Amino acid sequence: KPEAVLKTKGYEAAVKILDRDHDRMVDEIIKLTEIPAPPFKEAARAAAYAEMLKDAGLQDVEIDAEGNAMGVYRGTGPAGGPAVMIAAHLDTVFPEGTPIKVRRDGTKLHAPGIGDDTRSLAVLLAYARAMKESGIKVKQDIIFVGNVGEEGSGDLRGVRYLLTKGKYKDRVKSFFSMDGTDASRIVTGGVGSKRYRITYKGPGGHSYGAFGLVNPMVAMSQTVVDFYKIPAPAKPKTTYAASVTGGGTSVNSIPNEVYMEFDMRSESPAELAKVEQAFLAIVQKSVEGENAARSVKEGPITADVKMIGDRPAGETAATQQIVRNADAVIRAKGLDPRPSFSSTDSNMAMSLGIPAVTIGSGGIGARAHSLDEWIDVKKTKSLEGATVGLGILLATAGTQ
Amino acid sequence: KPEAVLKTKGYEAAVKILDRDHDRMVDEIIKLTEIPAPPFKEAARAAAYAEMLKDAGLQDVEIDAEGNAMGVYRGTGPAGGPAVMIAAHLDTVFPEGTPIKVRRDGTKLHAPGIGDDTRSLAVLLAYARAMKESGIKVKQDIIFVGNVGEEGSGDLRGVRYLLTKGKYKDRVKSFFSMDGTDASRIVTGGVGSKRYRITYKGPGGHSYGAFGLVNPMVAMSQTVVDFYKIPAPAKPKTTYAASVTGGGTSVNSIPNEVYMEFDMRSESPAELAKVEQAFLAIVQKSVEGENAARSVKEGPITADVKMIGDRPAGETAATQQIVRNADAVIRAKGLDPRPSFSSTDSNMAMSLGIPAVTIGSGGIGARAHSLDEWIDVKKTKSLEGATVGLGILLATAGTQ
Ligand SMILES: [Zn+2]
Ligand SMILES: [Zn+2]
Ligand SMILES: [Zn+2]
Ligand SMILES: [Zn+2]
Ligand SMILES: [Zn+2]
Ligand SMILES: [Zn+2]
Ligand SMILES: [Zn+2]
Ligand SMILES: [Zn+2]
Ligand SMILES: [Zn+2]
Ligand SMILES: [Zn+2]
Ligand SMILES: [Zn+2]
Ligand SMILES: [Zn+2]
Ligand SMILES: [Zn+2]
Ligand SMILES: [Zn+2]
Ligand SMILES: [Zn+2]
Ligand SMILES: [Zn+2]
Ligand SMILES: [Zn+2]
Ligand SMILES: [Zn+2]
Ligand SMILES: [Zn+2]
Ligand SMILES: [Zn+2]
Ligand SMILES: [Zn+2]
Ligand SMILES: [Zn+2]
Ligand SMILES: [Zn+2]
Ligand SMILES: [Zn+2]
Ligand SMILES: [Zn+2]
Ligand SMILES: [Zn+2]
Ligand SMILES: [Zn+2]
Ligand SMILES: [Zn+2]
Repeated sequence: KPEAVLKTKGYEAAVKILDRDHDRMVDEIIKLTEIPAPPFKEAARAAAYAEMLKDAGLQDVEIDAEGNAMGVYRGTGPAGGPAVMIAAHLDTVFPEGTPIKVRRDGTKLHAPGIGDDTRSLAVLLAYARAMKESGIKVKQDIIFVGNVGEEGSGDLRGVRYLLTKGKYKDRVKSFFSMDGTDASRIVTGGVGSKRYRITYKGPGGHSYGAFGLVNPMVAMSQTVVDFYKIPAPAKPKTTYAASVTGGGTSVNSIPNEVYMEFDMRSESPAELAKVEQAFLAIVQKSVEGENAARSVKEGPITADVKMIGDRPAGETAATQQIVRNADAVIRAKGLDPRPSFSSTDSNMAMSLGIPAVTIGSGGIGARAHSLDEWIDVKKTKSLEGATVGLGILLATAGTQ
Repeated sequence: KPEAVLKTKGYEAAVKILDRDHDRMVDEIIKLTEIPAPPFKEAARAAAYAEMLKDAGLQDVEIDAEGNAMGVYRGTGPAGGPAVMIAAHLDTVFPEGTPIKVRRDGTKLHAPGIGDDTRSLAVLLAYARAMKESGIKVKQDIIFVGNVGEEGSGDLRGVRYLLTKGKYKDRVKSFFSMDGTDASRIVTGGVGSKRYRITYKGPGGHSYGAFGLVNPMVAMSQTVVDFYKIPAPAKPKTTYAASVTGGGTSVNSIPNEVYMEFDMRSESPAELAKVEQAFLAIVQKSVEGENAARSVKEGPITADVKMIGDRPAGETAATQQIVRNADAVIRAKGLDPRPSFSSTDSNMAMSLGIPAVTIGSGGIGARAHSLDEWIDVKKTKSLEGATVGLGILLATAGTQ
């Protein structure tokens, strides 16, 4: 049984070290938070995190070609065998120039990205330190990762490299992402994203003299009209939107270039592919329809299909052992397990058939993805919450 | 017969002064061209033109409340009786900051706005001077006008004030506009313009979480689609266009404000009114359709109808004496009169039932409304062309 790892002497010893060095964990949250990591600019924080991973006594600490920082907690099994990966992303949503200095408010700490996801970075370091000092022996290797590109336009570039090209691509059989502070969350589902900018081009000309020629504005408008007739099931939740538009010079001219940006989301990879294929077909039919309705004698309407966002959809079945481990540990810790869909790093592992769950770092936090982000490092709740992820991790890797 | 004015000694004497002082006319083209008059910024050129109007010996030289500069060549009839107005607009299409210095190329002069319409301003000054010095007596008063707001967003604000609010609005029974250099043109028809920016507003929200709410992008798109199914007769030529669009923040959000700009033009005021009314109904129907298809629980879609352009349509019958005068004189000068529709200052007078024709200043010019604009002030062709407008003007006012 998974929750039995909570009654092992190794875990209880490791929790005492988390208790003893909780003051160190908070210092490392502040140190890493004040190293800003905007999207595609995580190199500075990755270097600092890499130093802290080897400071925790991990093996083979390195930074891969993508920018992820890794460390190995070697298990008792054969080298190169099945392993557990647990990651917390280095990047934040805040762009370069955002002033990040931690502000203390009694037991609260205010700083952009302090809970998403910098706290999880330090909680993983505390896991590695406490496990090694207490002499915990795991059956499978554990790869502690500070990955890049989880937020915004990063589009999971970090976990994609780890799981399709990196050293551990063939060894990760259980993937964890520690994202957020809610230690009762169990993200078992991944909401996918497909986003395009369609640029419609045409010959142009005078609105009066060249009237009758094809107008790319109409083909774009016709796209939106058919777009919002695509069936979207309530469950699995499937959504879409026409969100950004632009183009044209003046009312004196027929436009020669206009653009519309589209959003498509779904909990189901099958439903997301249905919408994407219908959207791409609607784009083609809308261009053909405009070239039939008006004159192409000066050149036809053309459409440039550019993908501007891609995140896979997926799910870990509730019967998978990794979910049963997370459910059992969270129950035994007195919390209510919250299985949910979301858009996290685990989306990548789910799309590859790898059992994956996204978990929380513990304690209290709020106002993520905003400048008012803050966490509560009150020891009783911050420590007890941080002990949850360790139990899930040790139950999954297996202890001896 | 109208062309008989060309054989009167007053006209023949006045033409010799135009010949003698053609070197002065060219200097005034250059001087006035280098005084930039962007739309709504004609005050500097209007002040200089007013000074040149009194230099020609005209009466009651003043600048009205709209900014037009006018002067009166008093006729032999009773004061306050029917009068002839001849105007050349001060403004050009080139915005403030456009470097305007005349560049000589033999007999060519290169400068933005030099032929449209600065040359016509100087040609009118030369008419008044040559008429006064040769002692020509006209039966009707002639109001020489340097009017404002003929190009772009001016929307005929100058002639609109002159003929609906100014001192002479009830005395002008024949209107001329000298616009362009083609002395064989006879603009007897006015193409009307109706232009709107429709701003669609909505509640907005997250594209995923708030999916199902109304989207103003869809109402706008549906408007454009039905817009291009409006019947547009080939003759009288009626056109429309969806030309400018914008709005939206990111693919993560349902837009809360988008806009589309529409163009509608016709040679017929009735056909233009049909399209405008059908357009306004399509806008409303599209808002009602979008508020029925999706949820208004956060607020409905609304549409702000803002007119951004208005120019009336009209026509001067070819049987009108003002057209017979222009046709006969242009023939007698060895040219083929080319009657045409266009969008000039005469649109206003046609709209008010005033006989109106737009004529040219003579000579050679090209590349109007562009930075490569130039004219050829080669005396033989520039003088003979400038004599055409004088003949039309004197035949219409009547000489004694
Ligand atoms: Zn015990
Ligand atoms: Zn301590
Ligand atoms: Zn300290
Ligand atoms: Zn260190
Ligand atoms: Zn890359
Ligand atoms: Zn930089
Ligand atoms: Zn985040
Ligand atoms: Zn995060
Ligand atoms: Zn044209
Ligand atoms: Zn505009
Ligand atoms: Zn062509
Ligand atoms: Zn994305
Ligand atoms: Zn559960
Ligand atoms: Zn429950
Ligand atoms: Zn409970
Ligand atoms: Zn000189
Ligand atoms: Zn002067
Ligand atoms: Zn005004
Ligand atoms: Zn200024
Ligand atoms: Zn003009
Ligand atoms: Zn013009
Ligand atoms: Zn939301
Ligand atoms: Zn026609
Ligand atoms: Zn965008
Ligand atoms: Zn509300
Ligand atoms: Zn206009
Ligand atoms: Zn107007
Ligand atoms: Zn007609």
